[PDB]
Amino acid sequence: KITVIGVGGAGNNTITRLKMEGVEGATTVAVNTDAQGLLHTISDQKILLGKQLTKGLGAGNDPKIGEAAAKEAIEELREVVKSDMIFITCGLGGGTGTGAAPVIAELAKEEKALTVSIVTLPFKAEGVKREANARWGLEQLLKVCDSVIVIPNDRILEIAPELSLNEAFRLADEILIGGVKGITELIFKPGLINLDFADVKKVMNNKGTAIIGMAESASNNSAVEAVELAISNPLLDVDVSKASAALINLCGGPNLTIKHAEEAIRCVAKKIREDAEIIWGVIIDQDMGKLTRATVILS
Amino acid sequence: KITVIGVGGAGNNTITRLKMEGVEGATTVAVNTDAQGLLHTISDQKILLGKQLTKGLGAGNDPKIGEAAAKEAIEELREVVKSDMIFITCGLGGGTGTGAAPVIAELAKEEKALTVSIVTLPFKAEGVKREANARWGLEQLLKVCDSVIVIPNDRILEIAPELSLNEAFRLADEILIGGVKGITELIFKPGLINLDFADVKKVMNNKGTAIIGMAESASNNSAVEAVELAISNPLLDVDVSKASAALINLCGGPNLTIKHAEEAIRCVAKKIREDAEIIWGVIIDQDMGKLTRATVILS
Amino acid sequence: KITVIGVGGAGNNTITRLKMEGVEGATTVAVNTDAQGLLHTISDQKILLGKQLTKGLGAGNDPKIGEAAAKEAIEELREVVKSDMIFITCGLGGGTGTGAAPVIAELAKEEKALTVSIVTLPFKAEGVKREANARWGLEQLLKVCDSVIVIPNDRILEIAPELSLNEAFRLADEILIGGVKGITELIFKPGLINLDFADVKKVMNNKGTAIIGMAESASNNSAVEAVELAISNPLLDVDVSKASAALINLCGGPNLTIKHAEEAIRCVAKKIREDAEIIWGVIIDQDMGKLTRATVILS
Amino acid sequence: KITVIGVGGAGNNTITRLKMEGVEGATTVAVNTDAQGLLHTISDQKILLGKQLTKGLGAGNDPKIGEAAAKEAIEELREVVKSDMIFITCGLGGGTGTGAAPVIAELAKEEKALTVSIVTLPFKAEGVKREANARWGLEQLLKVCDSVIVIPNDRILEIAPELSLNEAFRLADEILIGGVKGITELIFKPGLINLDFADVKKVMNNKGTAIIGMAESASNNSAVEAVELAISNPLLDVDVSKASAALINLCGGPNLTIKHAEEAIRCVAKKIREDAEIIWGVIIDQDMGKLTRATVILS
Ligand SMILES: Nc1nc2c(ncn2[C@@H]2O[C@H](COP(=O)(O)CP(=O)(O)OP(=O)(O)O)[C@@H](O)[C@H]2O)c(=O)[nH]1
Ligand SMILES: Nc1nc2c(ncn2[C@@H]2O[C@H](COP(=O)(O)CP(=O)(O)OP(=O)(O)O)[C@@H](O)[C@H]2O)c(=O)[nH]1
Ligand SMILES: Nc1nc2c(ncn2[C@@H]2O[C@H](COP(=O)(O)CP(=O)(O)OP(=O)(O)O)[C@@H](O)[C@H]2O)c(=O)[nH]1
Ligand SMILES: Nc1nc2c(ncn2[C@@H]2O[C@H](COP(=O)(O)CP(=O)(O)OP(=O)(O)O)[C@@H](O)[C@H]2O)c(=O)[nH]1
Repeated sequence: KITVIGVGGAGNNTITRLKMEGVEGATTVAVNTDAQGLLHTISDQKILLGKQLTKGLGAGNDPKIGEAAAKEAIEELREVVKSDMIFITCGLGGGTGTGAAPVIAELAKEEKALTVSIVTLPFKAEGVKREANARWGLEQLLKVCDSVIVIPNDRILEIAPELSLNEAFRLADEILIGGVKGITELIFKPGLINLDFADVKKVMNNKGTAIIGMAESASNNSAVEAVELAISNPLLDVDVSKASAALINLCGGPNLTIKHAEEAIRCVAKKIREDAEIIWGVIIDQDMGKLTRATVILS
Repeated sequence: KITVIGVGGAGNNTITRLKMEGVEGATTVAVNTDAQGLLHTISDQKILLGKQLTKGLGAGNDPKIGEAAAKEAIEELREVVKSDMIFITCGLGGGTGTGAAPVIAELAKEEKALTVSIVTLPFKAEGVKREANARWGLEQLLKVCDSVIVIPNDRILEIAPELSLNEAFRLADEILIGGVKGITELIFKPGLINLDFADVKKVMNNKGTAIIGMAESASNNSAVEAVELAISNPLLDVDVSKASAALINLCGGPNLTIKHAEEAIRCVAKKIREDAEIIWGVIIDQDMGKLTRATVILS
Repeated sequence: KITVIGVGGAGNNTITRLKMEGVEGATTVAVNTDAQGLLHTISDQKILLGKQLTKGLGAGNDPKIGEAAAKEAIEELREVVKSDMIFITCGLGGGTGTGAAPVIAELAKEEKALTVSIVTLPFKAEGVKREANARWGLEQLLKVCDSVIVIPNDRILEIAPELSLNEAFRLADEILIGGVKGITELIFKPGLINLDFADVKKVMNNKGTAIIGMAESASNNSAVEAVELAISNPLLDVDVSKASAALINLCGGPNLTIKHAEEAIRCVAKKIREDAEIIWGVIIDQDMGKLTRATVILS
Repeated sequence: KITVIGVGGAGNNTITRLKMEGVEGATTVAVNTDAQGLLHTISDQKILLGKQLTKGLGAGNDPKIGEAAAKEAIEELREVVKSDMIFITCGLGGGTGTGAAPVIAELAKEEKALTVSIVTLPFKAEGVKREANARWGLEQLLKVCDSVIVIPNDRILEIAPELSLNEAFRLADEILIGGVKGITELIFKPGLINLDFADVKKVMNNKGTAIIGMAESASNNSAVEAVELAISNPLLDVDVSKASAALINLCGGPNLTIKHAEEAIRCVAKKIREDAEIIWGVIIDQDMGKLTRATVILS
């Protein structure tokens, strides 16, 4: 199954937006000490954290207090990580986000499940105190989870600097929703060279930083342009030379030709390490025109 | 009897293509760990592999996992390879394709059967991961079997760089359907130089690689042109200088002349080793007239 | 008695053609391990050679397999070989050909019977395997059998590229049918110089090859022209400057004169080795008008 | 008595010709190894040769086999040679002709009977075997027989090469007809000189080659012309200057004059050896008129 959980106030916003837009095959869960935030957020399972220590009045800038509030409701928390694929979303540098995420990642690992972590670095102007905590959380998180995706918040101010705040954070959510709606297709309707969950587990096992996302294109070179757009999202870290895995899930129509598929494979292969491990596969449907989607994963 | 067994996703695709086209005298069997592929494939015997290890997910990029999975259900596959002629079709460089090829080819050999392997090399621009294990599978398969046919996908891009997705793989499948039609044609319709399965098991139990496939012609030199077309199929490998077999099966109408038949034999006789062995045969019927087919097998 | 047996596919074809045309005073036997050929052949006494070792599929390019199969079923085969005149016809190169002709010839020889063998050589452009195998078979047959008749198959190519294989192998059948109808004539309708089987046993026992055959003529020099046509028959390029036998059997009508008969004898007596043993004979009837048949058993 | 026995195919043909023509006072016997010829020969006593050595098929161009076969049935053979005058007809150079003929000759000689043998040399263009066999047979026969007659077949070519074989051989039969008719006309009916069997025994006792024949004439010199025709028959041409016998007896009519008889006597003695006895004679009957026959048994 697919379970996406949000730890901290930042994670609750991502869970809220993801649930508002709606996804298929994924279950939304929110974990946060402050009961005030959980009241306004919308999801299915709202597992309140350690009220016996926090009572629901926030954590503050102390990851130790977040960890102490965590690792107390583990008996209740263990039931939610009993799935196949999990997406832990947490804004680092805060309170419960930097403390509950490590213990939840370890708990999900002990349940033998694939983990993907979505973190967001704080604004540079927030302060050295606010950024050191986020760096500490990020460095220790990659030792537990096998895939970490980092979205620097200040990057939003360099790509989309004129929006009504919420939609500025919508770009950060775009990566997560795209990855979830792409993976839920990779574990769905097959065809030709269709992949399954085993390939996903192989491509996302003990690697580190990862890049995921999808795009669309309806030009003459539909597959190539869609892949190029998906692999180069503006708000992601531009570092793909040191990559040792890949996954391509072209979902074009009958108009797609073998030359275009081979060109897409060449374009993904030429931008990463020569000794890469490409696990591709094409799903084909006789309902759409030249438009071709492209789900891409790197690590 | 004639059995065609597919291994891996490529094997399932080839078996589906053969079943849709319709083959006389052949029985289709598909074996692959991924239960999704077997669910969405078309075949008579759908023998699932060792789900006790990797139920319904797939071997990924791990030939050893497929090797272990096949050995789990080795008893179930022993009762299906107990035939006369077997065609193991599997796309090398993958998962179960590279792992269920060795143990099933050996299993078929222990039943005293004539083995023909149809494999497809992966794309050159697809990473060294897909290429090294494909080479390993080819090297181990030529050891366990006596006839191996290789059709690299790159050649397809140099033959049909256009048309829909399935047409390229159908062109890859053309040689196998042509060969299975030729083999099932020798058993029926005895001719003047009538051949039988004993002659077939003279050129397929020796040497390594081989080239098979039929063709058609309707000009004045019908037999000669048909033989020249069948001997030089585009996507097949071009190596006829080092050949030590021939199974020419000129099957034309009464309009065929002795000069044309002798010329057709001499055409293949002059393009192979001087010390080669020819086991030719001819079938004559009054229903095709000028049109003459030509089934050719090398080694 | 007159018995003609055929070993191999070529032997079966010759037996079928001879039965189709019809022969009086002769019996037809077919021996070939390939039960597929026997199922569609036309004859009277069919013996399936090698019922155990071959199983009825075929022999392939293995004369040793044919030899073993012949040795397997000697008991049921010796019964039919007990006669006076036997015609063993075969196509060299095959498993049931060169590997099964010497054994049956030896069985006939150790039965006190006159043995005549007719072999068909393979096409020159069929590799060194067929040529060497045919040479070995001919060498091992001429030692045992007393009179062989060799018609290379390329003679049909370089003489009559007229019709299909079904109507050009009939041109190679002319030798055997002409010999049989013309040997069965000696045992009927005694003439003025009446001959019988005791003379045949003398003329067809020297050694080596023979050019037996018959022809007809209707011109003023009926006997001479018919004899010249019969002795220099096509497909027989073997030089006849050396010979030690003759069975001229002029069977003309009352119009024949002493001068014409003497010229018919002399034309043969001048075209062969100077010292020779002519066993000529003449049959005269008031029904053929001017036509004169020219049966000759020159060896 | 007069018995004519034929050995060999030529002997059987001559016996059939003589029986068809009809001769009074003579008995026809045919002896031949092959029963096929005897089944069609028109004769009274058909005594088969040595079936025990060889069945009734043929001799096989071998004098030894025929001679050995004759010795097998000597007991039955002797039953017929117990007569006064015997005519052994045999075609030399063949099988039983060079076989039973010497043994029947010696049997007749032992039985104290007058022996005359008629042989026919084979055609010159029939190889060295036939001529050598004929020479050996003639040399052997002249030893054990008191008189032989040789009429080579090649001589008929220079006399009447425009007649059918069945009728032109009757031209060679005229010698035996004249011999068997002149002898009968001596023993039967009286004459003025009245020669009997004593003179015949005198003129045919251990001499060798001889010329025997009769002729008719009706000119003014009937007796002179009739004698000259019978003394110079076109078939047998030998130097008569060395002859040592004569049986010139005539059968003229009343018109015959003493001068004509003296001239008929003198003409023979003019062209032969001046020595040796001329046992002449005359028969007179009042029916012939000017027509006068002439029989000569010159030796
Ligand atoms: N990209 C985004 N970052 C966010 C968002 N909301 C908060 N954040 C970031 O996350 C960080 C704050 O983390 P939290 O809200 O989990 C802090 P804490 O657990 O102490 O929250 P309370 O207990 O509710 O006070 C900080 O760097 C923010 O800039 C959002 O909607 N998008
Ligand atoms: N010529 C073709 N090659 C194919 C086709 N499908 C797959 N392949 C090739 O075969 C290889 C993939 O092999 P498989 O599908 O057996 C890999 P695996 O066993 O891991 O499949 P899953 O367990 O379903 O993931 C790869 O090189 C493909 O390019 C096809 O239809 N035609
Ligand atoms: N002149 C002819 N040659 C023939 C004919 N059929 C076969 N052949 C020749 O004979 C040879 C083939 O021999 P066979 O048919 O006996 C082969 P084999 O004994 O292996 O029979 P199978 O087991 O049925 O294959 C080859 O040289 C042919 O060219 C025919 O009808 N005519
Ligand atoms: N003048 C004739 N010569 C004849 C005649 N028939 C045969 N011959 C000659 O006699 C010779 C043949 O002798 P035979 O017929 O006795 C030979 P053989 O005893 O072997 O006869 P078969 O046993 O019947 O084969 C040969 O030279 C012939 O030319 C005939 O009708 N007339």
